[PDB]
Amino acid sequence: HELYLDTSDVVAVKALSRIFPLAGVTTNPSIIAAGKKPLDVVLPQLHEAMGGQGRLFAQVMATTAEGMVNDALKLRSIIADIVVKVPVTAEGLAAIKMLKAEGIPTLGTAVYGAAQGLLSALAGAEYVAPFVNRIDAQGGSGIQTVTDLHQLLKMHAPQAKVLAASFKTPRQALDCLLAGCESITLPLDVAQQMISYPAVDAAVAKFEQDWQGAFGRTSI
Amino acid sequence: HELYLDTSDVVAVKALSRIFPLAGVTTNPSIIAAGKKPLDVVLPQLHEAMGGQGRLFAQVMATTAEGMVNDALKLRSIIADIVVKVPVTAEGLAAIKMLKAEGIPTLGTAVYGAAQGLLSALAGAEYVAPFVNRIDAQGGSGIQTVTDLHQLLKMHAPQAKVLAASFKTPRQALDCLLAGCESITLPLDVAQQMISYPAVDAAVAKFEQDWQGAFGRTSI
Amino acid sequence: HELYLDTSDVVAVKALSRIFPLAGVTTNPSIIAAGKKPLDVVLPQLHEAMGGQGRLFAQVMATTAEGMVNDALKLRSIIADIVVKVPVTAEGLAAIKMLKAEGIPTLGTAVYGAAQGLLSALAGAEYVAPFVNRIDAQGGSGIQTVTDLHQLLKMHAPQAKVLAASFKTPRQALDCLLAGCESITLPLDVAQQMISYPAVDAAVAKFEQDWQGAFGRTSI
Amino acid sequence: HELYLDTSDVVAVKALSRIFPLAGVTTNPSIIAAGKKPLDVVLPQLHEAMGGQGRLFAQVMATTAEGMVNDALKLRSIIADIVVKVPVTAEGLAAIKMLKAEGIPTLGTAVYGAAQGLLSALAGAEYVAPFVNRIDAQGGSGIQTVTDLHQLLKMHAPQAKVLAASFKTPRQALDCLLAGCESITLPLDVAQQMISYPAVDAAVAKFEQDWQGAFGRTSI
Amino acid sequence: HELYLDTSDVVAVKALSRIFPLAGVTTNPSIIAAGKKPLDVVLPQLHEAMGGQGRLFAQVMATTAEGMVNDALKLRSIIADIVVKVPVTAEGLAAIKMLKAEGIPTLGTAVYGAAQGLLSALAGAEYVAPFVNRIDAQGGSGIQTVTDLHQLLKMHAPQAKVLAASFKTPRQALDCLLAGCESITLPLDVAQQMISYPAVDAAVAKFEQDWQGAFGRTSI
Amino acid sequence: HELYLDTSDVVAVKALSRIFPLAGVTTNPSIIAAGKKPLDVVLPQLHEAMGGQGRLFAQVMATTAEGMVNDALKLRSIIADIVVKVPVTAEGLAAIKMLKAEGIPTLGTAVYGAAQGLLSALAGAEYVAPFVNRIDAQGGSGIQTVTDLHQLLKMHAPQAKVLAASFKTPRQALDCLLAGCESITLPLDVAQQMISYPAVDAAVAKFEQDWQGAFGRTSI
Amino acid sequence: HELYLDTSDVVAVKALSRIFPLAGVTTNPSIIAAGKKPLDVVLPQLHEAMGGQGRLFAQVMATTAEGMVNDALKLRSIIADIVVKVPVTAEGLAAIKMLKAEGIPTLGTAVYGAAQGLLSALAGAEYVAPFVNRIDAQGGSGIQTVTDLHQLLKMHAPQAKVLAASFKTPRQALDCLLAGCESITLPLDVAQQMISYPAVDAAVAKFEQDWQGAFGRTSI
Amino acid sequence: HELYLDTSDVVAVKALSRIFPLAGVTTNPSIIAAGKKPLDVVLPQLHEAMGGQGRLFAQVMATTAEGMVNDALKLRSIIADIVVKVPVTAEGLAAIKMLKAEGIPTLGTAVYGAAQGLLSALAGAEYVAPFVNRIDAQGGSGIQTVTDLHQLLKMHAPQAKVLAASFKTPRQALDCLLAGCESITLPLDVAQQMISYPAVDAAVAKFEQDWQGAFGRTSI
Amino acid sequence: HELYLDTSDVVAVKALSRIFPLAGVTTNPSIIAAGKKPLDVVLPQLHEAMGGQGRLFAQVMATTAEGMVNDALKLRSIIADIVVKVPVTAEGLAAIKMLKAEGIPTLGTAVYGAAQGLLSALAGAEYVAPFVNRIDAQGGSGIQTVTDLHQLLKMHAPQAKVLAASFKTPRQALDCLLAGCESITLPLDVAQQMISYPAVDAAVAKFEQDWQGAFGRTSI
Repeated sequence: HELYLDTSDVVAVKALSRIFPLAGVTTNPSIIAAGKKPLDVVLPQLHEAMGGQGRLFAQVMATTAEGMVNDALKLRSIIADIVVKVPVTAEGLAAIKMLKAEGIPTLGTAVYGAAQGLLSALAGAEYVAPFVNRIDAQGGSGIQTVTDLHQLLKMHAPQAKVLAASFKTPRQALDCLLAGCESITLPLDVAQQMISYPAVDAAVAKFEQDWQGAFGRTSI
Repeated sequence: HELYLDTSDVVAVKALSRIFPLAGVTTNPSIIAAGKKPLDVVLPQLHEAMGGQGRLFAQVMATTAEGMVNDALKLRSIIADIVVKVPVTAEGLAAIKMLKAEGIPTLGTAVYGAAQGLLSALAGAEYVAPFVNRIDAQGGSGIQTVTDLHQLLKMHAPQAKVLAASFKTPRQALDCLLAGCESITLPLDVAQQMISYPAVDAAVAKFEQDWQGAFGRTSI
Repeated sequence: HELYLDTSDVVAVKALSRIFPLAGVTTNPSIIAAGKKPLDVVLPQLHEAMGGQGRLFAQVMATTAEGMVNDALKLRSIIADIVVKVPVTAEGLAAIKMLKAEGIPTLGTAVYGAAQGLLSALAGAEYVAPFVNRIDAQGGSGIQTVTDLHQLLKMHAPQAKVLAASFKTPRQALDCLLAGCESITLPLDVAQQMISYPAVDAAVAKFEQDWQGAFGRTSI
Repeated sequence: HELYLDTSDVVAVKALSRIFPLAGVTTNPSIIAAGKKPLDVVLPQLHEAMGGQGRLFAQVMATTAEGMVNDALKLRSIIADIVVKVPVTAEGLAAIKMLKAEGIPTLGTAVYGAAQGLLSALAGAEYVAPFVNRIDAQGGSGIQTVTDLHQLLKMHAPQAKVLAASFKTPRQALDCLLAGCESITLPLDVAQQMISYPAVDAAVAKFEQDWQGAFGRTSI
Repeated sequence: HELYLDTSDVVAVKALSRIFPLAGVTTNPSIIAAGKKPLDVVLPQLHEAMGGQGRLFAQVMATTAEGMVNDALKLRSIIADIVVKVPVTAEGLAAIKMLKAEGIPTLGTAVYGAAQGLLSALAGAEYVAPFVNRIDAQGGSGIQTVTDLHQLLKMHAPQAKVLAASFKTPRQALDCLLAGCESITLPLDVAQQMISYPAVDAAVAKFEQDWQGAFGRTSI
Repeated sequence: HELYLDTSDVVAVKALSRIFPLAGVTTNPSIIAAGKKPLDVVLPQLHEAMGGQGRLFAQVMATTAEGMVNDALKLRSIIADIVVKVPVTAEGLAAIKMLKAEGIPTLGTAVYGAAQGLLSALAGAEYVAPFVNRIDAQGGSGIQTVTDLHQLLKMHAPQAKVLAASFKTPRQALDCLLAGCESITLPLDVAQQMISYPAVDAAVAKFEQDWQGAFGRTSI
Repeated sequence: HELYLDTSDVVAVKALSRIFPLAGVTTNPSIIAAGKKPLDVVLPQLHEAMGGQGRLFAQVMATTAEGMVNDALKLRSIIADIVVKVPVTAEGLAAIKMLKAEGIPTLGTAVYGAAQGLLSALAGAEYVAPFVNRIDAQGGSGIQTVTDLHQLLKMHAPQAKVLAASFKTPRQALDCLLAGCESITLPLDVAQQMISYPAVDAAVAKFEQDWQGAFGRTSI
Repeated sequence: HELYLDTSDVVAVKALSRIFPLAGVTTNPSIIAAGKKPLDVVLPQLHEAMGGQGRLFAQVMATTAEGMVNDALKLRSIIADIVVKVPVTAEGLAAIKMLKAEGIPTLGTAVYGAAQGLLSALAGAEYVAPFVNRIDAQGGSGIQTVTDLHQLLKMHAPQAKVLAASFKTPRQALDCLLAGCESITLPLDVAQQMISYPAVDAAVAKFEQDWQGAFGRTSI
Repeated sequence: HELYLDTSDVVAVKALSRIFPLAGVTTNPSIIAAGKKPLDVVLPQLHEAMGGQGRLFAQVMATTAEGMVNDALKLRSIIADIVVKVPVTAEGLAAIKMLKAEGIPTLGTAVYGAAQGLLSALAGAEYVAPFVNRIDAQGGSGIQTVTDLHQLLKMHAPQAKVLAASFKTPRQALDCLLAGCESITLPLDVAQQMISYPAVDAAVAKFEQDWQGAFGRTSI
């Protein structure tokens, strides 16, 4: 299972990569925009922040298949083995097929339906990223979509993996993991919430109080 | 999984084969009637429009076993590796057995019931095509029939695949895929709907706007 | 239970209203556009065509809540007891509240999610119309949306009825009815398929043949 | 719950009405044909065979709404309180609405799907008769159709009752009763199997033996 | 809920009526035979053993409907308010109808199937008695039969009660009660198991030991 | 719903009756033994500790029905409206029937089975106390037993209430309430656990800091 | 999956063996009796009607295990590789063991319960034949019995196959196939029903019409 | 799957081992005591009765681990390969661990709970015997216990088999077999009921009568 | 499956290692504090207490990753093969990654949630210990958290095992085992309840009573 962070915040990635068992960081155009740094500056920083271990993902911007292949080659010239994120549209699907023939690994992104995502993997995509919370927020069911998509990949494009994305609460992430997703990517707020619990803090305090009361110190 | 288009529209096959990961094209007598081009013109054109790769399917017209065998041989003379569709009637099953002995691959078509379809597989058919929407329209459950047929094939004639057909809405297609169908064929309108979503377009546009507002353009 | 037809086809309505037990006819801007006749012509024609009894529905076009109220009055001056369809947007909801205050019955239309539909009913709408097939086509579940919405109205706004719309197959209509919808509107093709079955025609033929064989005729 | 026999066999009805708690007898054109007696001979005989209590059902033959209404008037001239069975086709539904207005009670017959049956009740029919074994035999699920239909009537047309018909086995009738059918009609063979079981016979014989062993006789 | 003992053991009934909240006693030809006293001796003895309160049941022996009516009268002349058990056969159903007309309450017995039981209720029986263990022993499901029967009575003959019988283990009785049976009749051994439990005895023992330990005494 | 504490600890009753909305206090022979005070001391103390309102329960010790009735009379002379707990054994049932005849309200205790519990209710008991944790601890399902018993009472002895008891953890109590128990009794440790949560304490703390940071104090 | 016909109709077997993918034919004493020809005549004829291929099955008549072993030898002397059918009684099970030791394949028949059926498999039987419609007719559940038996064989005697028998409707056969039966035998009417559907004939007719309208003939 | 008889009746084991496919015989102290013959007489007789094949089981009587090991040695000296039944108590578990080390195969008996059963397997037992009817009779669920226990063995101690025991009805045995029990032991009465059915007898009779009417006799 | 005791009580461990099939002993700060002996004393005592076999666990006390690695080394200097328990907090996850790098096996403890526990396993932990009763006490579901966690490990970090902990009743332990936990640790009170049952004692006592009555003694 591959655990990613969904960020362009370099300091934070360095800090958190000491703590989480990270496979990498994922970026998209809004996340890069919010971080304000260009791709040829931020992607090398992110790579270094994880100590050179850790895969990166980044997204094409062009609107035609040909244009998307060009963006892919420019991303690959910034990070040699980066996975290229292609939105699963008509032109996107065509681009994924072309990038497949070129041997450039892809992720099919902006997935709002299971069938849509299955198509991206049949076209060659190695990862498929449904936008869980966008589906949830727009009256759907992000979790049914992810559940359906994972089943479809496993039955019909078994080499492709679900990389679940777009999260406002850890419950969503938990539900995706229970559906069997082989990869996930968390924004910083959800990831910090996932390792910080008042009940856990109280259990540790209690262990410390009982040790203190019996041996007169909180150390071993 | 083998994704097929259910059509005799050559130009549209050419444009879409660049986008979808097609395994080929299916035709039936109605679909051929609609294109108004005879078999010996349209099938070669369809073969070409997908670069000579991918299977074609086409259906017999005769009513007797022997007549259907003769139709199969006529079809094979036009496209040497074509898969021959045979309606699953009494004479149809007889024909399917005959063609199996001749080494000619068949598909049991016009399947309105799960047992009916299984009989076509036990007789030698390599594909079985239930008419999902016809079953739905006529007061049954297309999806239950498909669910059942896939199970019956996997348990009892495991060399045969379901080729789900007859569709008015992508949901029907999704549900067939969720039920494990190893192949499927889509009319052009349903396929186009399966890759075009307002929510996805709106997501892409948001990615563009954010990139614009940060960097001043929408490329790279 | 109130059964409607979703159409601007006047000849078809008159003919079908002697067959189906209609509560009325629903229209929307696309349906009106396709019939080509303006509102002040078709709406009276449709009212007469169905017997001068039963409800009509028609839709505002304006973008602001104040504009939508104006449209409601324009609709009422053509058909005095007409139900005004209002898309369930922000401005739409403000318009529903104003129209509830004016004593003018509304329907909340262009509903793609269950909570959204519930808001229209809480604002004052008497009917709420989910676009079943649109939701199906766009990768969601129209039936789950309808199921949820009906539950929500019964629990939380029990005076409001679901009016299920947007159908490509009778199965979708069946499932809406099984989920409890107290009204529904069918396009003509789905409606005709709902009363025409090969298996039924064959039953009736057999009854006629058997009667023929025993009494030398086909009449009573 | 109304229990009917589906027969034109007068001798049998008279024998079996002594045993079964019958509400009446249903007929159809095939059942009447098989008995070879015309309607004006057999309906009064059937009415008498069950002691002049309990309802009779018989079916129109005509093809137009107007003809079906005349047929209904003829049947009523023979049996003044008879329920008129109308096939649920387009012209049939038109006939049912007309007979509603004439105050003549109807049953919607030849139902092969749930939506179909419900339309008949919304048109005015008091009973709706799905053909269970016909649905079963033709690849559907007779029980699901009946289960669905009964729900639809309870929710949407609560004045109407399902009258389940067409049985080859008691299990079918059982499942119809469990789905909640407020009436049912049984052919003679299935009805007889419903009251004769080897296990029961063996229990009754055992009682007699034990009795005899203790008291020297099998009476009292 | 009416709780009965299934026995002719007069001494045991006197002892147990003091302990169980009994509605009465059920008998059948095998149980009467096992007790060896004739009906005109045991029945009044059983009646007295319960303080002259509580319903009795006893079974007819004759094989014709007319004969069973006479048995019913003989039993009523021994115990005036006795409920008459009639095996649910063709002649039994006949008898049940005639006894309904006489105003003599009946129970349909030797029920091995749900539909069979419903018929007895539709004919007039106030109680219906499935032979649970008999059904279980002969490769069916006695609890399924009971569950189905109760549902069938509640829907279709709501004045009739299930009186579940034939038990080899308290688990069968529990399941019958959970299924809703409004009455039940236990053999002595199963009834005694229902109120004697090692875990209960150890809980009572424990209470006593704690009381001893604190107060030097086991009385209050 | 009636919530009780299961204890003879007057200090704790006084403290917790201020906090919980108690209907009263339950005692059993082990609970009394552990408090070491005789019944004529502790029962009036407990009564006073809850404000002189709410119900008390105490348990008999005799092993015969007559002895148990005597124990009941003594208890009532100590506390005039006390509910008398009778272990549900053979003699216990007899005693419950007797106490019903005296107009003294009883509770059936030491219930390790659903059917045993039901018998106590049929005999006259107003409360039935299954030993949830004893059943759990001894390899059954206390929750299944409670679930079953509540349903049996509601179907068959609707005047009686389950009073769930014997808990080591709040989850057990929670599940009893979810099963519909109309009353329950908590030992002290579980009751305290049910109102003290680290996560709640953290939320209140956070509310205080936010208030502080904005208004320079933690008071209102 | 082995599909068989349940018949002694030589002519029909010859006709139907051209259509169905048969593994052979089954017979039983009633089927042989109905066709009137003795075993030494009909069995070789049935063998010939299938062109020397496909298994045959026939049944012993003897009361005793030794007698059944003899009958098994007279049968093998008529058809060398015939599978011998043995009713699953006490003596039948004794015989199944003997024939297992002698290397003569058997089928346990007249199975009305799953336990019973399993026993026959453990004793040696390669096939087990539940009588599906007999169980349905007599108030049980033929399908549950079959579902249980298949699971029992796959868990506890994995070399033995269910061969489902006794059908009055295709639905029953279907449900046996869905439960996983590795063999099935159908009476002629059910098998004919399984390949003739009005909806299928109507789909074929429409293919012909569309083809006619476009190309001016119905032939390819 | 290993089928055992639960008995010390030597004559009965001889007759029934001809009929059932027995893997052996189980005994316990109550069963041995009822037969009134000491271990060293009856064990060799049961061995001889099944014909020298067949595993025997017998139970230790001592209260301490050490004594139970001596009892094991004495049993093994009567029957060299006997499997030794040890009650799953504290001292029993200790004995099971000792006997594992000695290479003496054990069965953990008197199991009334799943966890208990598992512990015995983890300690070394090859079989675990839940007391199904005892659990049922004492207000639990024997089948649930067995279902759970089997799952626990297959997950956590896959060498160990469940040997289900204590039956009053065949349904209990059927349900243990459906839950996957790899062995089972039946008392004589329940075993005999499992091969004798009125419905089966009546099927055999009908086959005989049909054969008679066609060929003048009942023999082949 | 690995069964542990959760205790620092050396004498009890010596006595219980003879009964239970223990894989070892788990400690934590509160458990060590309760026993009042320092780590360097009690841990060698516990290791001896189980005859020098079997694994041990103990917990770090430091608040920082660096400190936790140091404690780990102290712990390892006392017992060489000890498994180090680290609480799953931010610093704890960091510590676990470092410890995986040192080749020191770890367990993630104070797990109050499924996703939290999966992170520890992904960081390198070999065991993950949910606090079942703490989650249950604090208003969640301890069983659901374990069920989820085990699924997560089995799908996403399959080298890691659940070691369930924190029990107040045997039911909780049973359910964790049914969810498939590959290891468990029981406090002394719960473990003793798991091997002591009144029902079992009563069944053994009945065995001795029957044995005595037939052979004049309670020994073999």
